[PDB]
Amino acid sequence: MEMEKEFEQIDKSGSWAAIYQDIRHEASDFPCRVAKLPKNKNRNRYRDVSPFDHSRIKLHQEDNDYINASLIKMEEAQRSYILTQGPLPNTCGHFWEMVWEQKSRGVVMLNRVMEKGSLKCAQYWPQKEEKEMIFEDTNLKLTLISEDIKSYYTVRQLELENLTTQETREILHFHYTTWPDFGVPESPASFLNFLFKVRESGSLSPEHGPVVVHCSAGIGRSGTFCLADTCLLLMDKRKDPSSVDIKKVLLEMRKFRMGLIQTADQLRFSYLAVIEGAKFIMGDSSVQDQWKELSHED
Ligand SMILES: CCc1cc(C)nn1-c1ccc(N)cc1
Repeated sequence: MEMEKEFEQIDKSGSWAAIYQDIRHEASDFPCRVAKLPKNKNRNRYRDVSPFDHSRIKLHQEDNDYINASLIKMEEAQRSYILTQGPLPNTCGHFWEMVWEQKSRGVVMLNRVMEKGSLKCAQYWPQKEEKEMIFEDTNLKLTLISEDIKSYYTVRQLELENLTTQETREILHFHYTTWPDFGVPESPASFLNFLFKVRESGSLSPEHGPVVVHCSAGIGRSGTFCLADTCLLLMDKRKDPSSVDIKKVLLEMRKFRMGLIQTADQLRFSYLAVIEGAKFIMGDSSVQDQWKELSHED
């Protein structure tokens, strides 16, 4: 059964919430004892979003190795991702330490620093070339080299320098800037064009460490990115769009980080993204359309 026919049935029955709640009941639960240590309270944005001990990323420092970040290892798809919360004002150094140590080439950001009048993450990268950031706690310097601001996303080139060695590396920052404040995008076209730009950059290739993906909590919008990417990889590897079950893939990813996909709307969106991405790859350009009637509803 094509995913598209499954989607039509779920939409007809209105059963997105039911299917989502079934995934939540079936999801793994593993300990997160390190995350819950008192000394780590100020390293977590939310008390109920924690990395599992088995898959947490460890910082390579002796002081405190903890960061709210998880390694998602998709063995059949042969890709890995690090899912993390948006950095806090006191964890921006830790975030770039992670990027350095894990050898990541790309960072993928799916939120705005400010949304609905609230701080969703710290301003952890420089906005101006001439005003570089120094993270004194982890001995890193970060400079903005260039940016390309497009309608639905921005791509930045950053230089990250290890001040202990003076080694430098180029990091690509892929920033999806147009996720709505409420709900999900009506069409996945722009999010798929984003995804494909990330892939085109080389950042997801096996010569690099895992891409770092975040939103505010690092489970909801972040989960949609990783889920859509891996489902598309599996469709290509099995040479059968129809053998991939997105609910099974999501449950597999939830072995590595709790909570991935946080609403029924996000689950529907991830399905739409994978369907429309597969259709685009197979020759359908119309799924990039977002033609709308003339309206002035605002
Ligand atoms: C050999 C490639 C492989 C297998 C698995 C499970 N992950 N990766 C991988 C792929 C790409 C990146 N950027 C990082 C890691």
